Amino acid sequence: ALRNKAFHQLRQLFQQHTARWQHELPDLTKPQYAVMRAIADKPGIEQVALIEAAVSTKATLAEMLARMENRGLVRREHDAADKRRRFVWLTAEGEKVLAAAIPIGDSVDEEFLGRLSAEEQELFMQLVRKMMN
Amino acid sequence: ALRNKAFHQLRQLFQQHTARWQHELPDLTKPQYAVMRAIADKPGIEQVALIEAAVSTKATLAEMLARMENRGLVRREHDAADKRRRFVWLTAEGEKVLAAAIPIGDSVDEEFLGRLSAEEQELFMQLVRKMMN
Repeated sequence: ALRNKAFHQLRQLFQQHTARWQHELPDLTKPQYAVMRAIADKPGIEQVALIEAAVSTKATLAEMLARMENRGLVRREHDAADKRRRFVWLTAEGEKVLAAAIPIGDSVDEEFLGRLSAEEQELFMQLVRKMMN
Repeated sequence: ALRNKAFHQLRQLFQQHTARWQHELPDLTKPQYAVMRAIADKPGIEQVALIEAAVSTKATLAEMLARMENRGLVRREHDAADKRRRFVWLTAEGEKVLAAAIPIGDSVDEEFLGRLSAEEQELFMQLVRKMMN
């Protein structure tokens, strides 16, 4: 049975959280939200540096930022030397969207993390880290 | 930092496993592979019943099975009463593709699960289950 595979059950949890995220924030996906968190944490960050926050490829991040910039969420400036390298900022409207979404995303995470104690949450984090490093 | 969010790090692990899965099996995604496992486990299963294995909506499963059936992987039969309700079987070619992919997917899972002991793997499974039930 697929219920006995750890990574199948992982996709069940990931899609349950994504479905709840899409219901509460239909206009801000998790990769879009995480990218905005990184821009607000480091204004003027290099566009390529947002790959880690996006957990995506260069093309997916380029398409994501182009749509975000078209929706008035982010603004970008090019390098005078290499006009392909870009620096990303949050627009004033983008900071309002991000500020309103942070408690919504936290409560969506709390719907699942709340079923775990503090020790179980930190232990879930350590298990996921060991599987990647 | 996003590295301190449990569900962001969960997406990092899920995309790392997906990227490795796409490199080893570029023509069989995880939702396609899991659906084929369910069909081989229950030949003639109802199409709607494959939603749990697909971890998707009805439209995503309908599009997935239509592409799979077009590629000669599955075959379908309709209900004489309600021709929209369908039963799914694996074609002879589909069983060859599934048999060859099972050890490939297992080794992809082992690339990450191998970093954990047996107790840590079962404990990762229990933590994910408690977050959903």
